[PDB]
Amino acid sequence: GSSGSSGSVPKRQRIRKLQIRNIPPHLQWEVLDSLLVQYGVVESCEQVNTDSETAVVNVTYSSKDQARQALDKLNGFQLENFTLKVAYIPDEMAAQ
Repeated sequence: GSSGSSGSVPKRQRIRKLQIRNIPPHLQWEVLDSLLVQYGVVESCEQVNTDSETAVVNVTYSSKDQARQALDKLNGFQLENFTLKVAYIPDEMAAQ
């Protein structure tokens, strides 16, 4: 878009949030974190509830490449007999 902005622009861009499900309620959080960062630089790890037994959380990496791997693996990373499922989360648009 044209250049018509003066000030400190926000940082709500490049948000390829990732959704992870099929997580074992036995594993310890302290463990999950490591698994995340291990892939790349997780900007933030938000919580989510898909109304399912297994635990669900949303991963937000800084770079796209880093995120690609995380999912590329987690998407099917078997953990405690629980095939972790990962899917690219859609961005927030000003439309239905």
